[PDB]
Amino acid sequence: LERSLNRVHLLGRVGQDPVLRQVEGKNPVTIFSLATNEMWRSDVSQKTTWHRISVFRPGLRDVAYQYVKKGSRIYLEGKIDYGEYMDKNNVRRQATTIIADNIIFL
Amino acid sequence: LERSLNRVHLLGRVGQDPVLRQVEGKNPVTIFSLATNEMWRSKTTWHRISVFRPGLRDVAYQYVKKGSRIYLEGKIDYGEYMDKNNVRRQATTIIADNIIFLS
Amino acid sequence: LERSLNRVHLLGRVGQDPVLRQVEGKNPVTIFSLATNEMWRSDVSQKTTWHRISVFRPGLRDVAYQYVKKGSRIYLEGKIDYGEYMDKNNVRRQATTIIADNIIFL
Amino acid sequence: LERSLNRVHLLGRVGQDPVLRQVEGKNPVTIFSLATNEMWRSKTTWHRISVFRPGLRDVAYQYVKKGSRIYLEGKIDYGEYMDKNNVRRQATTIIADNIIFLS
Repeated sequence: LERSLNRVHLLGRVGQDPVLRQVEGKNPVTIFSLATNEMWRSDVSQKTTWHRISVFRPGLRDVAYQYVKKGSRIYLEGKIDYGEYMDKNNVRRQATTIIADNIIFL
Repeated sequence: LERSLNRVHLLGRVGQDPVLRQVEGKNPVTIFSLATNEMWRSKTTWHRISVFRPGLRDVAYQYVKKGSRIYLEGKIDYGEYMDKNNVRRQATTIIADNIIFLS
Repeated sequence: LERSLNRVHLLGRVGQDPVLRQVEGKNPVTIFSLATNEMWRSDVSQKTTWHRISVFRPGLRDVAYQYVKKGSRIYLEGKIDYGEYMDKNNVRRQATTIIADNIIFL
Repeated sequence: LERSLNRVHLLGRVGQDPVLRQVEGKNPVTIFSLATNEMWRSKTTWHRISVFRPGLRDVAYQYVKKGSRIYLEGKIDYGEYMDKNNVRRQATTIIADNIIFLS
């Protein structure tokens, strides 16, 4: 009955060296953060936004983990997943971009 | 200086009828939610949208109604704030483009 | 050694009812055209561009062929293929967007 | 009025060192070609880019050099003209965004 789209194109510099996350015994992730900048025209006034990148999928997890280093420019595509975790009845965010593709610019 | 990309493309159903909010003293924003959802072989994602753009916010107030199918493009903002010495997120996609599927 | 990208996101109204192209005995295509508009800010002055859409792939060819009608709003993704055909030694264009995906907005 | 999308995203190697051209009497454009290519299991596509934008064209003249890897976004223009009572195409992607991969 219906298709939706949740797509994110991000191109920026990696802020830190990636961490292989294997807490307790769940399905593993490669976590890194990407820096995106933004100058405002309303004038050269800027801002820098930090994206928590998560790499699920057996293909890209390992390749992201060994080759992505701090300072690398990366292009990627993924989907916005808000990390909706409960606390005391209600909920709050732990948002990630979950990667489907990275092109390394080198 | 170093060029970046921060683009989200969304297409889904509007979940709520838009609310006119105002950041700080004066800064007009229209806010709604949009559902997108994806299916596995054994999840609805709700996104808050902020249309701060001088004219796009007016149009989206006038014409975005709950359950509408919309296409939009924007940039992600994690909206980090301290509720009480504790970092939190108020993540929003600030919409720049917006193609409305109705008449 | 290297990845490139040739991607096109087009959202617009279909100009004519699609034609199943099977000239002589080649691999079949579903051809339709999409209308994209463009207002210029430099002021409400407009322009309308016509895209020759081509649908290869056994999945989408038939589905594009039966369901896409004149006047339908369609969203699609494809790649720019210039129809480089020779004449008398040199070459000229017959450009198509070759579709990989259509979302019908209904 | 009816909103549309006409967006191309390209990433490839620049094939030629940019030429400063001028449409009609006065309208500055920088033009280069970009190769993208895709591989089948048994093709280079050459695109002409026009940067007409007041400042982006200057930057791209200064800094686009042959063989550079570039990322760009633009809108397709089929450039239809009559050479002699016969319709022809001069297809170009008019670039709006342009993220340069060098220093």
